[PDB]
Amino acid sequence: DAEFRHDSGYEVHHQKLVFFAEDVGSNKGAIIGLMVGGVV
Ligand SMILES: OC[C@H]1O[C@@H](Oc2cc(/C=C/c3ccc(O)cc3)c3c(c2)O[C@H](c2ccc(O)cc2)[C@H]3c2cc(O)cc(O)c2)[C@H](O)[C@@H](O)[C@@H]1O
Ligand SMILES: OC[C@H]1O[C@@H](Oc2cc(/C=C/c3ccc(O)cc3)c3c(c2)O[C@H](c2ccc(O)cc2)[C@H]3c2cc(O)cc(O)c2)[C@H](O)[C@@H](O)[C@@H]1O
Repeated sequence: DAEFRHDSGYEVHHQKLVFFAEDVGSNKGAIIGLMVGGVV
């Protein structure tokens, strides 16, 4: 039988940064990049 205890780890109440608890990432799809030299 394992005894679970929490005493020392991470103790930070006010964060000095914009703390967004969400996965930030825009769905773009198509990106610009025209490269046609000799044989493409
Ligand atoms: O030290 C770098 C800057 O730290 C900032 O505080 C910080 C120091 C550290 C953590 C310090 C840590 C230290 C030793 C160690 O063995 C382990 C972790 C972390 C901070 C801020 O926010 C992170 C945070 C807090 C709450 C969450 O729910 C999630 C993340 C935390 C964090 C944790 C982590 O697992 C990995 C990280 O890269 C960051 C200060 O405000 C700045 O002044 C300082 O320049
Ligand atoms: O998939 C990640 C691994 O593969 C490779 O990257 C990649 C980075 C990114 C895209 C990066 C992106 C970045 C910024 C941004 O604003 C927008 C899009 C994407 C990859 C691979 O394949 C996706 C792909 C390619 C052709 C298709 O016909 C369909 C999908 C593409 C993709 C597009 C998308 O609209 C949404 C996605 O989640 C992924 C790299 O080797 C590494 O990043 C990594 O190993």
